[PDB]
Amino acid sequence: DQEIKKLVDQNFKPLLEKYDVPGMAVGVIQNNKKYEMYYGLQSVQDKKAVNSNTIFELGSVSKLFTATAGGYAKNKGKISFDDTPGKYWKELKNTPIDQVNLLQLATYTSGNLALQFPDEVQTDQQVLTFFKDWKPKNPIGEYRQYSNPSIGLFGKVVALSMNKPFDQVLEKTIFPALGLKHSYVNVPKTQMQNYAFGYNQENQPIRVNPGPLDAPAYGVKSTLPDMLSFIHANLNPQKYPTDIQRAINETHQGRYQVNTMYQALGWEEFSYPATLQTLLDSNSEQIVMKPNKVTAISKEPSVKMYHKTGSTSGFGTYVVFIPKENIGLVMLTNKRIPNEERIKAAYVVLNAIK
Ligand SMILES: *[B@]([O])([C]N1[C]=C(C2=[C]S[C]=[C]2)N=N1)OP([O])([O])=O
Repeated sequence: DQEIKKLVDQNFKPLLEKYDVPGMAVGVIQNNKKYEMYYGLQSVQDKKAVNSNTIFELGSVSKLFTATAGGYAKNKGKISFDDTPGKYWKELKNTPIDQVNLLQLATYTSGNLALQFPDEVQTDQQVLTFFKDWKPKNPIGEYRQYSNPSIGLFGKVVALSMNKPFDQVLEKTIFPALGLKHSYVNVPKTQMQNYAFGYNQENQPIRVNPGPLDAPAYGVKSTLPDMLSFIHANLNPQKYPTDIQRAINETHQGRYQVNTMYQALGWEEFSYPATLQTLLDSNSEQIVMKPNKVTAISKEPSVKMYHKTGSTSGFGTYVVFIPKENIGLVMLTNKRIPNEERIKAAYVVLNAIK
């Protein structure tokens, strides 16, 4: 038990000197006990320490909240995953994108959506026009290409289905249901002093810029204690209201496989125990940047683990949990470090406990 601080100090702390990272928060949850380790500074210029109030940008870990919101809407009957976006976004009815179902948008298999929108797309009108003018390339449902606009559109449709803007879906419904007290799409005036600076590869202070459908794709900010509560909810959904319990369980169901990686809703899913290289290969150039033909799930793993990475220009995130061991880990940094280093450090810590 005294083990956990020592393991995090051994495996995470050296990454600060190695990549010149100003600040880091590492959390472990084991048998419903939380451990919070804080290193360095939230702000270099203000000499302000990382602490339990420090707000970090989650980047792509935001996609897990979008997935949870989708699972909540589905199990309340507001949407079906067999529906197409035109059923909710009326101006997309009978357009080519209206042949793609909500699951295919959520799990990046439209067959023609890249990582980013084109830089030129900024306004609400430019976003609509982009989806109106969309045409298929690969057969729909057959090719995974990891995509912000794909899950972004899924998020916008989930919001329309609940008759609230996406920011209010998370801040008024999903975050309260999960018992999160300091998680935001928009950080309010009263919390700006707790919002860390991110640092770019020149160690210049930076925060995420507004972008098209940013909120559902990479737009959430949170604290270490909130993210440990979120991992707690994913490990122990029974303790939570029926609505959010079903939502969470919906995010754990694998939909297809790309070799050893199973794509669930937001979460990446693996057979446990997974080899280090299985976890590293999940975020290789091949999987993250290029199209990959999917297979149906053949081996449905009895014992599963889940992870997700997140990056903004100034922040790095990693979350992993293993239901069978009742254990999980959160890493938040205010400078990006390679995905490899995040996954490897978490692997050694979680394999040395129990
Ligand atoms: B998500 O946050 C996807 N992602 C990364 C970026 C980016 C990093 S630096 C400039 C832009 N934009 N969207 O993280 P990932 O799944 O790649 O870990």
